[PDB]
Amino acid sequence: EAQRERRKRILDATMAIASKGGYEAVQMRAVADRADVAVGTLYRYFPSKVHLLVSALGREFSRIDAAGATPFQRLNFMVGKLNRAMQRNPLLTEAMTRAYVFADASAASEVDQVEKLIDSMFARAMANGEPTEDQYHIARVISDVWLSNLLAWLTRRASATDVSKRLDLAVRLLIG
Amino acid sequence: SEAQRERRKRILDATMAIASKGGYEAVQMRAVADRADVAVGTLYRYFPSKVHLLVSALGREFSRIDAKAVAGATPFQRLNFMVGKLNRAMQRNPLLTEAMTRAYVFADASAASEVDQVEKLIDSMFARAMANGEPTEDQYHIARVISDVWLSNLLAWLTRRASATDVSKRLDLAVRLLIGD
Repeated sequence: EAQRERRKRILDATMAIASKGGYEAVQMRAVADRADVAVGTLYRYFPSKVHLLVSALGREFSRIDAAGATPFQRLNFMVGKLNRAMQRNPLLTEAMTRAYVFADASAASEVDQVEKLIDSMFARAMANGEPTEDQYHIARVISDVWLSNLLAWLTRRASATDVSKRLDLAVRLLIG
Repeated sequence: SEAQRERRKRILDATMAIASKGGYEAVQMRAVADRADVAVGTLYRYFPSKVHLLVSALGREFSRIDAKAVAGATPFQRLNFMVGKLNRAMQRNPLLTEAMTRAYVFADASAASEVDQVEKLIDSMFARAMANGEPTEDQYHIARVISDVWLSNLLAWLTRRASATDVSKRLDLAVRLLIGD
């Protein structure tokens, strides 16, 4: 109940800083200072800003975790919520997307944890009860369309609304 | 001119060779101009960056493939065959895949045109293969979804969070989920 408080303050600081100044504002020194932790402690829990941002994203997803007749409607509702959230936080989205661009093997765990989460959130959105294999697969496809189009967005070759459009199109092609 | 097409051809040939042999890092303007036997300035003129070079070369590749028979009986089979071939080519050339992947991740606004152009080529290929002729709008959309799956999983592979095998499997999965028959 003490390491939990530390992790809490740390991911809090991470989220606030990323929200206020984007990826470039997320420095280990800055986060450590804002979270009132030893820098070494921060590095001991999160070896980089990628780990920080991805863990933060994960926590936010698990918190979002805690509406429709057909799987199409329920999933479109889920995608709609997350999409609204994305558009409501441009700089945070920049931070997360950049984090996923720079995420390598060293962040594997932290990334996997997010996958399992968001995929589950999609799968369980589609399924009445335990989700099927195909529904998990569909979730992963959704996430991939999301990430690719976010890659276009980050480099200013597409807008957030373009991302939204592509996602809706994908949902419809998959389970429409 | 006619010499224009020749210059461009040698340039993209050099791009392909260098990228395939030494990956993204190897593709430097002076090296390409050197191997292609052109002036650095004319290179910079026709292709402003290594992103332009790589994306343009990929475009030409898909143009050639589209140019040059037992074919699939369904959209699913034809697209599965297509993706299959491209996938084997991908596994046979990890460094070329690395160069192209980095090219598309690092592609910015100043290349936004070229990207889109090649985006139209690739997709069209897929779409036409699905239709075995004039594609529907939805088949173009499916082409784009396939490309997105490809790019994301290549982003995973690039950063050693996934294998080439995983990329291939994800593509097969996407194909079946989208037009399985």
